[PDB]
Amino acid sequence: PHLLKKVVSEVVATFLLVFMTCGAAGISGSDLSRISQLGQSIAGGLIVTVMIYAVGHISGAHMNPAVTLAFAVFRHFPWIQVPFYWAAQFTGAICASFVLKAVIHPVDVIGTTTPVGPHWHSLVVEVIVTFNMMFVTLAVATDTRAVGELAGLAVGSAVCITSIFAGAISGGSMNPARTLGPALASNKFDGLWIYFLGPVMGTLSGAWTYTFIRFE
Amino acid sequence: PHLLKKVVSEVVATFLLVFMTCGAAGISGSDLSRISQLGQSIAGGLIVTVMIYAVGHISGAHMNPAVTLAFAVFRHFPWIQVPFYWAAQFTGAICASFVLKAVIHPVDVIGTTTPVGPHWHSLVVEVIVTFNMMFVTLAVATDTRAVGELAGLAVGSAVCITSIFAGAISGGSMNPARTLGPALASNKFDGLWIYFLGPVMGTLSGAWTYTFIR
Amino acid sequence: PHLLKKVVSEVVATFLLVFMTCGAAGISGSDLSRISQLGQSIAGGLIVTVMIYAVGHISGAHMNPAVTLAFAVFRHFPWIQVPFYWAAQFTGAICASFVLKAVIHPVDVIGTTTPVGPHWHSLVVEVIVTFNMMFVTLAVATDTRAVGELAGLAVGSAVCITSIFAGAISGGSMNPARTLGPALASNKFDGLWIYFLGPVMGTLSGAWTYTFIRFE
Amino acid sequence: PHLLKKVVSEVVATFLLVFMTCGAAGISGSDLSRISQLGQSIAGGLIVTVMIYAVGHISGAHMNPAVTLAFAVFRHFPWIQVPFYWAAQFTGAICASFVLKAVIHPVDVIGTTTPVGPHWHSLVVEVIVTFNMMFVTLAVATDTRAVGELAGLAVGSAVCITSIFAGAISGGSMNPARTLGPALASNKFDGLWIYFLGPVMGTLSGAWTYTFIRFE
Repeated sequence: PHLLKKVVSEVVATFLLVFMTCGAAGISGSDLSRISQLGQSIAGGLIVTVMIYAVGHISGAHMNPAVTLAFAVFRHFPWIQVPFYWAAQFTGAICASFVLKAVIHPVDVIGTTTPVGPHWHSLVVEVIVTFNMMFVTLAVATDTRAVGELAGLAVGSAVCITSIFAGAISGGSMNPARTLGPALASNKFDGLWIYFLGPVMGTLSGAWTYTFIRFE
Repeated sequence: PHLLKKVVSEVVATFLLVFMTCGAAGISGSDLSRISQLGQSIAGGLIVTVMIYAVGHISGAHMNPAVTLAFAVFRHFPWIQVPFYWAAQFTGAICASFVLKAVIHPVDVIGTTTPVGPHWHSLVVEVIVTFNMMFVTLAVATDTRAVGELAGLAVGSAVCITSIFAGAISGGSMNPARTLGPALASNKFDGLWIYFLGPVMGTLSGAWTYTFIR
Repeated sequence: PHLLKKVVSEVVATFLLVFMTCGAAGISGSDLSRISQLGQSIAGGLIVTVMIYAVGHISGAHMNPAVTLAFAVFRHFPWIQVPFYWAAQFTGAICASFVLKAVIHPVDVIGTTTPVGPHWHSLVVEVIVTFNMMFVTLAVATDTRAVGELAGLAVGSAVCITSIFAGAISGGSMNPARTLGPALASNKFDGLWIYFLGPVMGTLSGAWTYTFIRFE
Repeated sequence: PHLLKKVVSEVVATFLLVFMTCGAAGISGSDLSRISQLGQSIAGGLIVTVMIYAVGHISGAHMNPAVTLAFAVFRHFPWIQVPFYWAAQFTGAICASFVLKAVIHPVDVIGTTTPVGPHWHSLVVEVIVTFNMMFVTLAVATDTRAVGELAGLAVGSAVCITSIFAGAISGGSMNPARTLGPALASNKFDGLWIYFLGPVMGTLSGAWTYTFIRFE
C-alpha cells in the first residue's frame, strides 16, 4: 500500500543515518583530537532527529529492524511491509559503511560496536537503553509513522543518551542494522548475538511497557 | 483515580532516569576517557526530557519525591497518592543503581552525590538550583502533569544546568530518590541530609515563588 | 501598570541567571577539570532559556538593562516601568555573584567579563554579538513579552553562541547587570564601560535592524 | 516583489552567520584553550538555527547561494532574485570575515575551510553532508521561506552535524559563500572548487531526493 516511496525514504534515511553516525565515531575512534568523543554522540543523535523530520511523515523513519518489528507487534504496522523495510534499512546502512571505507582513507575501524568486558553487560544495557528508546518512540509516534517535531526530539534525544552511556558498555547500538554495516567494513564481529537480542528484546519489552500504561 | 498505570510509569521512569543518569556519571567519574564529564551532564538532561515525553502525560513524570511533594502542596495533587509515588520513585531509583553496580561491574561508585567543599555549599546550592528547577517545572506544567514538548525542554535544561554547576559543589542532584539509590548501591551517605533537606526546602520555595508571580 | 509581580519575576530571573552563569563560569575558569569550558557556555545559554519559559509571559524575561531599554525604545514598553525593571536586573545580578562568592569558597573571581588583550576588540564583539541577541529577541517576541517555546530556543541559543565565541574575546556578557554583579563580588572592574556601551549600543542597533525588515 | 527588506535581511544574517561560525572556528582553530573544537561545531549550528528564527519569515534565511539556487530549481523561487541574494550572501560573508580579521588581531586565520586528505575526500563529503542538509531543508520548508520553530531545529541540526563530521574531512562547509568569505580574509584557497561543487552538486541532489518521495 504505497510502499515504494516508503522504502526509498527508508533507504535514503538509513544511509545518511549510518554514513554520519559511524563516520564521526569511526574517525573519532581513531583520533579524538580530530573529532571529539562527546562530538561523536551529539552528531549521532542529531542525525536521528533530522531523519524523523525528513522521512518521518512518509515511511515513519523506522531505520531500525527491531523498531519496524516493534511497530508490527504493537501498533498494527503492515507485516507485509516489515520485510520491505528490514530490507530497506540493512541496505542503506551496509552501503554507507563501505562508502566511508573509501572516504576516510586511513582509518578502518568504522564505528565498531563491540562489547566491553563481560559480553552480557552489553545485553542488559542494550535492552534497558533500547527499551528506553522504544518506550519513548512509542509515546510520541503518530502512526504516519513516527511523525512530528517532538517525535524527532524525543527519539533523537534517547539515542543520544545511548551513545554517551551505553557506548561505554555496549558501544551503544540498539539497531541490528547499524551494527551489521560497520561490522562488515572492518570485519570485526565480536558479540553480534547481543546486537540482535538486546534490541529485539529491548524494543518489544519497552514497547509492551508503554501499551501497558497507555491511557492515563 | 487510575494509579496502577501511574505508579508503573513512575518506577519505569525513575529507573530509566537513574539507570542512565547514574550509569553515565558512574562510568564517567571513573574514566573520563570512557565517558566525557560534559557527556554525563547532557545525559542527565536528555533523560529527564525524554522521560517527560514518555510518562509525562500519564504519571506527570515526577521521578522525584521532592517534587511530588511540591506539587501536592501548591497545585492540588492527591495526598493519598504522594506516599504511593514516594514508593515508586525511591523504588525505581534504588532498583536502578543496583542494576548498575552490576552492569558497570568494576566501577562501584555508582554515580553518587556527595559534597565538595563545606557541606553547606551543597545545601545552599541544592536549594538555589533546586529552587530554580521547580520554578520552571511549575511554569510549564499544564496539570496532566508535566506534559508537552516544551515541558520536557524546560526541565531537561534545568537538570542539565544543575549537573554542570551544582556538580562542582553539591554533585547536583535535587532528587532524594536519585541520591539514595546510588548511595545504597555502593555506599557513602555523606551529606545525605542536604540531599533530603536541600531539595524539600528548594522545591517548595521555588514553587511558592512562581505561584506568587502568577 | 501591574508592575509588582512583574519586577519580582525580574530579580528571581536575574538572580538565577547569574547564580548559574557566573557560578559556573567562576568555578570553571578555576578548575577546568571541575567544570568544562564548553560546559560553561551550554550552562549559560540553557539558563536564559529556562527563565524565558518561567517568567517570559510575566515580565517578558528581560534580565538585561540593554534589553528593557531596547524594548522600551521599539516595541512600546512602559517608561514608567523601565526604571523599576532596570533596578530588578542590576540587583538580582549583584546579589547572585555575592551569593556565589560564598558557595564557591576557594574561587574568588566570581565570573569575570574582562577584556582579552585590546579593549576595543571586546567593545566591537560586545555590540555585534549583542546585535545578534536583540535582533532575534525581537523577531520572536510576542509582547507579553518574550514569550513562548521558540522564544526560549532562539534567545537561549543566541546567548550560547556568545559564550563560546565572545567568551574568547570579551568573556561574553552582553549585559550591564551581569558585568556589575561579578565585578563587585570578584572585585575586578576592567572595561566596565564597554559592558555599558557595548550592550546599550548593541541592543538598540540590533532592534532597529529587525524593525526595519519587518514585512517580507 | 518587496526585495529591499528581503536582501537586507539576507546580508545581516550572512554577516552574523560567518562572524560567529568563523569567529569561533578561527579562535578555536588556534588556541583550543580559548574556544573548544566541539564548541565551534555547536556554535556553527546554533547560529543557523537562530538566523532562521530572525529572517526565516522574511527572506527565508538561505544564507547559501547553493541553497538559494536549490530552491529555485525545485520550489519555484524568483530567478530575478537569485542574483540579488547571491550578491547579498557573497557580500555579507566577505564583509564579516574581514570584520573579524581585525577583531581577533594576533590570530589571523579567520576560520578557513580547507581540505584535509585526498581532495576527492573533501568533495565527496561536501556533497553527502550537503545532500543531507538540503534533503531536510526541503522536508521542513514552509515557503516564506524556511520558516518556523522546527525549521530552525532541523537546519541548524544538519549544520551542526556537518561541522562535527565533515569538519574532520572537508572542513565541513556546504556553502560557497561561506568558503569564499574566510578564504579572502586571510589568503587561503586550497580545494576552493570542492566548496563550489560540494554545495551546488550537493544541495540539488538532496532536494530532488525529497521531491521524489514527496508524498506518503
